[PDB]
Amino acid sequence: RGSFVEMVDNLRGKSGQGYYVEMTVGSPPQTLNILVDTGSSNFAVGAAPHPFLHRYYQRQLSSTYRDLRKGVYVPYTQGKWEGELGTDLVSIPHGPNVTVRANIAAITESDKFFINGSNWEGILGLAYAEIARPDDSLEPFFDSLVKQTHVPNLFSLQLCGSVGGSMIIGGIDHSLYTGSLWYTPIRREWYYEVIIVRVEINGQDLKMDCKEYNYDKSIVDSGTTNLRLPKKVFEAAVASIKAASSTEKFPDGFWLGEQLVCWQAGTTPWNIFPVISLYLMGEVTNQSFRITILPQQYLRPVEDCYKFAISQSSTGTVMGAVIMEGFYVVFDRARKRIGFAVSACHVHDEFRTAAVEGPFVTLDMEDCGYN
Ligand SMILES: COc1ccc([C@]2(C)CCSC(N)=N2)cc1
Ligand code: NA
Ligand code: NA
Repeated sequence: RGSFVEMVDNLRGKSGQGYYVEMTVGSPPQTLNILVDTGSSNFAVGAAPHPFLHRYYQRQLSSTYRDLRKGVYVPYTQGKWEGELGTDLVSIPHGPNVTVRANIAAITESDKFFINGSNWEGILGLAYAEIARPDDSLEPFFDSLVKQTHVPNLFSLQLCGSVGGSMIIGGIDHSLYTGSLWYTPIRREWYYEVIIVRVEINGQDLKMDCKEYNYDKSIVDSGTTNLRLPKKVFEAAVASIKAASSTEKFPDGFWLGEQLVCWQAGTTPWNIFPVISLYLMGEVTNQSFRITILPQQYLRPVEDCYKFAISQSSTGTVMGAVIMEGFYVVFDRARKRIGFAVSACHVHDEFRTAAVEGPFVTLDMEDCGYN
Protein backbone atom coordinates (compact mmCIF):
# COMPACT_ATOMS: atom_id res chain seq x y z
CA ARG A 1 0.00 0.00 0.00
CA GLY A 2 1.12 3.56 -0.86
CA SER A 3 4.52 2.73 -2.42
CA PHE A 4 5.22 0.55 -5.49
CA VAL A 5 8.70 1.51 -6.74
CA GLU A 6 9.05 -1.54 -9.05
CA MET A 7 6.00 -0.44 -11.14
CA VAL A 8 7.03 3.22 -11.44
CA ASP A 9 7.82 4.27 -15.03
CA ASN A 10 6.70 0.88 -16.46
CA LEU A 11 4.85 2.44 -19.42
CA ARG A 12 6.32 3.61 -22.74
CA GLY A 13 4.76 5.01 -25.92
CA LYS A 14 4.74 7.20 -29.02
CA SER A 15 2.71 10.38 -28.77
CA GLY A 16 -0.67 9.77 -30.41
CA GLN A 17 -0.11 5.99 -30.60
CA GLY A 18 -0.91 5.05 -26.95
CA TYR A 19 0.92 3.72 -23.92
CA TYR A 20 2.12 0.13 -23.57
CA VAL A 21 3.39 -2.12 -20.80
CA GLU A 22 5.65 -5.12 -21.13
CA MET A 23 3.88 -8.45 -20.52
CA THR A 24 4.80 -12.13 -20.74
CA VAL A 25 2.54 -14.92 -21.96
CA GLY A 26 2.91 -18.70 -21.92
CA SER A 27 5.55 -21.09 -20.59
CA PRO A 28 8.37 -20.43 -21.04
CA PRO A 29 7.40 -16.70 -20.98
CA GLN A 30 7.15 -14.82 -24.28
CA THR A 31 7.68 -11.06 -23.88
CA LEU A 32 5.25 -8.69 -25.64
CA ASN A 33 4.48 -4.97 -25.55
CA ILE A 34 0.82 -4.46 -24.82
CA LEU A 35 -1.32 -1.37 -25.23
CA VAL A 36 -3.00 -0.26 -22.01
CA ASP A 37 -6.63 0.43 -22.80
CA THR A 38 -9.29 1.43 -20.24
CA GLY A 39 -11.81 1.66 -23.08
CA SER A 40 -12.13 -2.06 -23.85
CA SER A 41 -12.18 -5.44 -22.14
CA ASN A 42 -10.39 -8.02 -24.31
CA PHE A 43 -6.84 -9.12 -23.86
CA ALA A 44 -5.85 -9.65 -27.49
CA VAL A 45 -2.38 -10.22 -29.01
CA GLY A 46 -1.01 -10.70 -32.53
CA ALA A 47 -0.42 -14.41 -33.08
CA ALA A 48 0.90 -14.45 -36.64
CA PRO A 49 3.83 -12.83 -38.53
CA HIS A 50 2.17 -9.67 -39.75
CA PRO A 51 4.94 -7.50 -41.31
CA PHE A 52 4.29 -4.49 -39.01
CA LEU A 53 4.83 -6.57 -35.81
CA HIS A 54 8.17 -6.80 -33.97
CA ARG A 55 7.06 -9.99 -32.25
CA TYR A 56 3.96 -12.14 -31.78
CA TYR A 57 2.48 -14.79 -29.58
CA GLN A 58 3.60 -18.25 -30.76
CA ARG A 59 1.13 -20.60 -29.05
CA GLN A 60 2.91 -23.75 -30.25
CA LEU A 61 5.86 -22.78 -28.00
CA SER A 62 3.75 -22.66 -24.82
CA SER A 63 3.17 -25.81 -22.78
CA THR A 64 0.53 -24.03 -20.64
CA TYR A 65 -1.64 -22.89 -23.54
CA ARG A 66 -5.24 -24.23 -23.67
CA ASP A 67 -7.51 -23.91 -26.68
CA LEU A 68 -11.09 -22.78 -26.09
CA ARG A 69 -12.18 -23.85 -29.60
CA LYS A 70 -13.92 -20.56 -30.19
CA GLY A 71 -13.38 -17.73 -32.66
CA VAL A 72 -14.10 -14.05 -32.20
CA TYR A 73 -14.63 -11.29 -34.73
CA VAL A 74 -14.04 -7.68 -33.58
CA PRO A 75 -14.83 -4.58 -35.72
CA TYR A 76 -14.37 -0.87 -34.84
CA THR A 77 -15.18 2.39 -36.70
CA GLN A 78 -12.04 1.84 -38.76
CA GLY A 79 -10.10 -1.20 -37.53
CA LYS A 80 -11.09 -4.86 -37.27
CA TRP A 81 -9.52 -8.10 -36.08
CA GLU A 82 -10.40 -11.76 -35.70
CA GLY A 83 -8.77 -14.29 -33.48
CA GLU A 84 -8.84 -17.62 -31.73
CA LEU A 85 -9.60 -17.79 -28.03
CA GLY A 86 -7.60 -19.64 -25.41
CA THR A 87 -6.09 -19.19 -21.97
CA ASP A 88 -2.46 -19.22 -20.88
CA LEU A 89 -0.26 -17.99 -18.03
CA VAL A 90 0.34 -14.26 -17.91
CA SER A 91 2.72 -11.94 -16.01
CA ILE A 92 3.61 -8.27 -15.84
CA PRO A 93 7.39 -8.24 -15.25
CA HIS A 94 7.33 -4.66 -13.83
CA GLY A 95 4.15 -5.34 -11.92
CA PRO A 96 3.00 -7.50 -9.02
CA ASN A 97 4.99 -10.76 -8.57
CA VAL A 98 2.14 -13.00 -9.67
CA THR A 99 1.16 -15.23 -12.58
CA VAL A 100 -2.44 -15.85 -13.68
CA ARG A 101 -4.36 -17.93 -16.18
CA ALA A 102 -6.21 -15.42 -18.39
CA ASN A 103 -8.18 -15.35 -21.62
CA ILE A 104 -6.12 -14.43 -24.68
CA ALA A 105 -7.52 -13.60 -28.10
CA ALA A 106 -4.82 -14.75 -30.53
CA ILE A 107 -5.20 -12.29 -33.38
CA THR A 108 -4.81 -14.20 -36.64
CA GLU A 109 -6.31 -11.64 -39.09
CA SER A 110 -6.54 -7.86 -38.75
CA ASP A 111 -7.22 -4.70 -40.73
CA LYS A 112 -6.13 -1.11 -39.90
CA PHE A 113 -5.40 -2.20 -36.32
CA PHE A 114 -1.62 -2.68 -35.93
CA ILE A 115 0.36 0.46 -36.60
CA ASN A 116 3.27 0.44 -39.07
CA GLY A 117 6.18 1.78 -37.03
CA SER A 118 4.62 1.13 -33.60
CA ASN A 119 6.34 -0.98 -30.90
CA TRP A 120 3.29 -2.85 -29.46
CA GLU A 121 1.82 -6.24 -30.46
CA GLY A 122 -1.37 -6.45 -28.45
CA ILE A 123 -3.98 -4.76 -26.32
CA LEU A 124 -5.03 -5.12 -22.71
CA GLY A 125 -8.60 -4.07 -22.17
CA LEU A 126 -8.92 -2.99 -18.57
CA ALA A 127 -12.69 -2.30 -18.69
CA TYR A 128 -15.57 -4.59 -17.56
CA ALA A 129 -16.95 -7.92 -18.84
CA GLU A 130 -20.13 -6.27 -20.03
CA ILE A 131 -18.29 -4.94 -23.11
CA ALA A 132 -16.14 -8.04 -23.71
CA ARG A 133 -16.24 -9.91 -27.06
CA PRO A 134 -17.87 -12.04 -28.05
CA ASP A 135 -19.93 -11.87 -24.86
CA ASP A 136 -19.77 -10.87 -21.18
CA SER A 137 -18.91 -14.44 -20.11
CA LEU A 138 -15.34 -14.02 -21.40
CA GLU A 139 -13.58 -13.08 -18.14
CA PRO A 140 -11.42 -9.92 -18.61
CA PHE A 141 -7.82 -9.90 -17.58
CA PHE A 142 -8.19 -7.77 -14.46
CA ASP A 143 -11.14 -9.87 -13.15
CA SER A 144 -9.02 -13.04 -13.54
CA LEU A 145 -6.15 -11.28 -11.80
CA VAL A 146 -8.29 -10.34 -8.78
CA LYS A 147 -10.01 -13.78 -8.56
CA GLN A 148 -6.70 -15.67 -8.51
CA THR A 149 -4.42 -13.47 -6.43
CA HIS A 150 -4.37 -11.26 -3.37
CA VAL A 151 -3.93 -8.21 -5.61
CA PRO A 152 -6.47 -5.59 -4.51
CA ASN A 153 -9.27 -4.67 -6.93
CA LEU A 154 -7.80 -1.40 -8.22
CA PHE A 155 -5.16 0.09 -10.52
CA SER A 156 -3.96 3.58 -11.31
CA LEU A 157 -2.49 5.31 -14.30
CA GLN A 158 0.01 8.10 -14.55
CA LEU A 159 0.45 9.06 -18.16
CA CYS A 160 3.25 11.54 -18.84
CA GLY A 161 2.91 13.11 -22.31
CA SER A 162 8.98 9.82 -26.62
CA VAL A 163 6.19 9.30 -23.93
CA GLY A 164 6.27 7.37 -20.61
CA GLY A 165 4.35 6.75 -17.41
CA SER A 166 3.27 4.29 -14.73
CA MET A 167 0.59 1.66 -14.26
CA ILE A 168 0.32 0.76 -10.57
CA ILE A 169 -1.61 -2.51 -10.32
CA GLY A 170 -3.42 -3.16 -7.05
CA GLY A 171 -2.56 0.14 -5.41
CA ILE A 172 -1.80 3.84 -5.40
CA ASP A 173 1.64 5.45 -5.31
CA HIS A 174 1.47 8.77 -3.41
CA SER A 175 4.62 10.15 -4.96
CA LEU A 176 2.82 10.28 -8.34
CA TYR A 177 0.43 13.07 -7.44
CA THR A 178 0.32 16.27 -5.46
CA GLY A 179 -2.63 17.56 -3.40
CA SER A 180 -5.65 15.42 -2.74
CA LEU A 181 -7.49 12.75 -4.77
CA TRP A 182 -11.13 13.48 -5.66
CA TYR A 183 -13.51 10.69 -6.60
CA THR A 184 -16.32 10.37 -9.16
CA PRO A 185 -18.71 7.39 -9.07
CA ILE A 186 -18.49 4.91 -11.92
CA ARG A 187 -22.10 5.18 -13.13
CA ARG A 188 -22.20 1.65 -14.53
CA GLU A 189 -19.65 -1.17 -14.73
CA TRP A 190 -19.11 -1.60 -18.45
CA TYR A 191 -16.89 1.15 -19.82
CA TYR A 192 -15.50 3.37 -17.04
CA GLU A 193 -18.58 5.54 -17.26
CA VAL A 194 -18.83 8.84 -15.37
CA ILE A 195 -21.06 11.94 -15.30
CA ILE A 196 -19.88 15.42 -16.32
CA VAL A 197 -22.10 18.03 -14.67
CA ARG A 198 -20.61 21.27 -15.99
CA VAL A 199 -18.00 22.52 -18.46
CA GLU A 200 -16.24 25.85 -18.19
CA ILE A 201 -13.93 27.40 -20.75
CA ASN A 202 -11.67 29.92 -19.02
CA GLY A 203 -14.15 30.39 -16.15
CA GLN A 204 -17.18 30.66 -18.47
CA ASP A 205 -20.03 28.16 -18.25
CA LEU A 206 -21.28 26.96 -21.64
CA LYS A 207 -24.89 27.07 -20.36
CA MET A 208 -25.86 23.76 -21.89
CA ASP A 209 -28.22 21.25 -20.40
CA CYS A 210 -25.61 19.05 -18.68
CA LYS A 211 -27.44 16.05 -20.21
CA GLU A 212 -25.70 17.05 -23.45
CA TYR A 213 -22.29 16.57 -21.76
CA ASN A 214 -23.10 12.90 -21.35
CA TYR A 215 -24.92 12.13 -24.62
CA ASP A 216 -24.97 9.20 -24.79
CA LYS A 217 -22.14 8.48 -22.30
CA SER A 218 -18.93 9.83 -20.80
CA ILE A 219 -15.95 7.60 -20.26
CA VAL A 220 -12.35 7.63 -19.09
CA ASP A 221 -10.35 5.93 -21.85
CA SER A 222 -6.59 5.48 -22.08
CA GLY A 223 -6.70 3.97 -25.58
CA THR A 224 -8.02 7.24 -27.12
CA THR A 225 -5.67 10.17 -27.72
CA ASN A 226 -8.01 13.14 -27.71
CA LEU A 227 -10.56 14.69 -25.50
CA ARG A 228 -13.66 13.81 -27.48
CA LEU A 229 -16.87 15.81 -27.00
CA PRO A 230 -20.43 15.24 -28.23
CA LYS A 231 -21.11 17.16 -31.45
CA LYS A 232 -23.39 19.74 -29.84
CA VAL A 233 -20.97 20.30 -26.89
CA PHE A 234 -17.98 20.23 -29.22
CA GLU A 235 -19.52 23.02 -31.36
CA ALA A 236 -20.12 25.22 -28.34
CA ALA A 237 -16.67 24.50 -26.93
CA VAL A 238 -14.73 25.40 -30.10
CA ALA A 239 -16.96 28.47 -30.47
CA SER A 240 -15.92 29.44 -26.93
CA ILE A 241 -12.20 28.57 -27.41
CA LYS A 242 -12.18 30.30 -30.82
CA ALA A 243 -13.60 33.42 -29.13
CA ALA A 244 -11.09 33.35 -26.21
CA SER A 245 -8.06 33.35 -28.56
CA SER A 246 -9.35 35.19 -31.66
CA THR A 247 -6.46 37.54 -30.75
CA GLU A 248 -4.65 35.53 -33.46
CA LYS A 249 -6.08 33.41 -36.29
CA PHE A 250 -5.62 29.90 -37.71
CA PRO A 251 -7.31 28.06 -40.62
CA ASP A 252 -10.95 26.91 -40.00
CA GLY A 253 -10.06 23.21 -40.54
CA PHE A 254 -7.47 23.24 -37.73
CA TRP A 255 -10.33 23.17 -35.19
CA LEU A 256 -11.61 20.08 -37.04
CA GLY A 257 -8.14 18.48 -36.88
CA GLU A 258 -7.77 18.55 -40.68
CA GLN A 259 -4.49 20.49 -40.49
CA LEU A 260 -1.69 21.65 -38.16
CA VAL A 261 -0.11 24.99 -37.07
CA CYS A 262 3.31 26.32 -35.97
CA TRP A 263 5.40 28.66 -33.83
CA GLN A 264 9.06 29.31 -33.13
CA ALA A 265 10.90 27.42 -30.36
CA GLY A 266 11.45 29.00 -26.92
CA THR A 267 8.19 30.98 -26.72
CA THR A 268 4.74 29.77 -27.78
CA PRO A 269 1.69 31.97 -26.97
CA TRP A 270 0.32 29.62 -24.27
CA ASN A 271 -1.58 32.35 -22.45
CA ILE A 272 -3.98 33.40 -25.24
CA PHE A 273 -5.46 29.90 -24.80
CA PRO A 274 -8.13 29.25 -22.14
CA VAL A 275 -8.26 26.53 -19.50
CA ILE A 276 -10.94 23.88 -19.82
CA SER A 277 -12.69 22.73 -16.65
CA LEU A 278 -14.82 19.67 -16.29
CA TYR A 279 -17.01 19.34 -13.23
CA LEU A 280 -17.53 15.76 -12.29
CA MET A 281 -20.15 14.19 -10.08
CA GLY A 282 -18.70 13.67 -6.57
CA GLU A 283 -19.20 11.11 -3.80
CA VAL A 284 -21.89 13.03 -1.97
CA THR A 285 -25.38 14.23 -2.97
CA ASN A 286 -25.18 17.71 -4.63
CA GLN A 287 -21.40 17.79 -4.35
CA SER A 288 -19.11 18.02 -7.35
CA PHE A 289 -15.42 18.76 -8.04
CA ARG A 290 -13.56 20.07 -11.04
CA ILE A 291 -10.51 19.14 -13.01
CA THR A 292 -8.86 21.90 -15.04
CA ILE A 293 -6.55 21.31 -18.00
CA LEU A 294 -4.05 23.65 -19.65
CA PRO A 295 -3.49 24.29 -23.38
CA GLN A 296 -0.31 22.15 -22.94
CA GLN A 297 -2.74 19.22 -22.67
CA TYR A 298 -5.05 19.89 -25.66
CA LEU A 299 -2.26 21.20 -27.90
CA ARG A 300 -0.32 18.08 -28.83
CA PRO A 301 3.23 18.39 -30.26
CA VAL A 302 3.68 16.96 -33.77
CA GLU A 303 7.07 16.35 -35.48
CA ASP A 304 7.34 23.71 -32.49
CA CYS A 305 4.09 22.62 -34.14
CA TYR A 306 0.85 21.47 -32.58
CA LYS A 307 -2.34 19.66 -33.48
CA PHE A 308 -5.74 20.44 -31.92
CA ALA A 309 -6.34 17.55 -29.54
CA ILE A 310 -10.10 18.05 -29.02
CA SER A 311 -12.46 16.55 -31.57
CA GLN A 312 -16.11 15.58 -32.00
CA SER A 313 -17.82 12.29 -31.20
CA SER A 314 -20.94 10.26 -31.81
CA THR A 315 -20.17 7.93 -28.92
CA GLY A 316 -20.25 10.46 -26.06
CA THR A 317 -17.50 12.27 -24.15
CA VAL A 318 -14.15 10.49 -24.07
CA MET A 319 -11.51 11.62 -21.63
CA GLY A 320 -8.52 10.32 -23.53
CA ALA A 321 -4.82 10.84 -22.93
CA VAL A 322 -5.16 14.62 -23.28
CA ILE A 323 -7.14 14.73 -20.02
CA MET A 324 -5.33 11.85 -18.37
CA GLU A 325 -1.82 13.31 -18.95
CA GLY A 326 -2.66 16.14 -16.57
CA PHE A 327 -3.70 13.76 -13.80
CA TYR A 328 -2.99 10.74 -11.69
CA VAL A 329 -6.02 8.57 -12.26
CA VAL A 330 -7.23 5.84 -9.92
CA PHE A 331 -9.57 3.15 -11.18
CA ASP A 332 -10.95 2.12 -7.83
CA ARG A 333 -13.06 -0.80 -8.97
CA ALA A 334 -13.58 -2.05 -5.41
CA ARG A 335 -15.57 1.10 -4.49
CA LYS A 336 -16.96 1.77 -8.00
CA ARG A 337 -15.20 5.15 -8.35
CA ILE A 338 -12.47 6.99 -10.29
CA GLY A 339 -10.06 9.26 -8.45
CA PHE A 340 -8.33 12.32 -9.89
CA ALA A 341 -5.32 14.20 -8.50
CA VAL A 342 -2.86 16.58 -10.10
CA SER A 343 -0.03 14.55 -11.65
CA ALA A 344 3.54 15.01 -10.27
CA CYS A 345 4.81 14.68 -13.91
CA HIS A 346 2.32 16.82 -15.89
CA VAL A 347 3.51 19.39 -18.44
CA HIS A 348 2.94 22.92 -17.13
CA ASP A 349 4.62 26.36 -17.00
CA GLU A 350 5.50 29.23 -14.65
CA PHE A 351 1.93 30.66 -14.90
CA ARG A 352 -0.82 28.00 -14.68
CA THR A 353 -0.98 24.34 -13.64
CA ALA A 354 -3.58 21.60 -14.05
CA ALA A 355 -5.92 21.49 -11.06
CA VAL A 356 -8.29 19.25 -9.12
CA GLU A 357 -10.48 21.37 -6.83
CA GLY A 358 -13.60 20.98 -4.66
CA PRO A 359 -16.16 20.61 -3.21
CA PHE A 360 -18.70 22.51 -5.31
CA VAL A 361 -22.46 22.41 -4.88
CA THR A 362 -24.25 21.18 -7.99
CA LEU A 363 -27.95 20.40 -7.93
CA ASP A 364 -29.76 17.90 -10.17
CA MET A 365 -26.59 16.07 -11.12
CA GLU A 366 -28.73 12.95 -11.85
CA ASP A 367 -30.47 14.76 -14.73
CA CYS A 368 -27.11 14.92 -16.56
CA GLY A 369 -27.11 11.12 -16.89
CA TYR A 370 -28.57 9.87 -20.17
CA ASN A 371 -30.75 6.75 -20.05
C1 LIG B 1 -4.28 2.30 -31.28
O1 LIG B 1 -5.14 1.15 -31.51
C2 LIG B 1 -6.33 0.96 -30.86
C3 LIG B 1 -6.65 1.66 -29.70
C4 LIG B 1 -7.88 1.44 -29.08
C5 LIG B 1 -8.79 0.52 -29.61
C6 LIG B 1 -10.11 0.27 -28.94
C7 LIG B 1 -10.22 -1.23 -28.67
C8 LIG B 1 -11.22 0.73 -29.87
C9 LIG B 1 -10.99 2.19 -30.25
S1 LIG B 1 -11.00 3.20 -28.80
C10 LIG B 1 -10.42 2.22 -27.54
N1 LIG B 1 -10.18 2.76 -26.34
N2 LIG B 1 -10.18 0.98 -27.66
C11 LIG B 1 -8.47 -0.18 -30.78
C12 LIG B 1 -7.24 0.04 -31.39
NA1 NA C 1 -8.50 -11.88 -4.75
NA1 NA D 1 1.22 12.83 -3.19
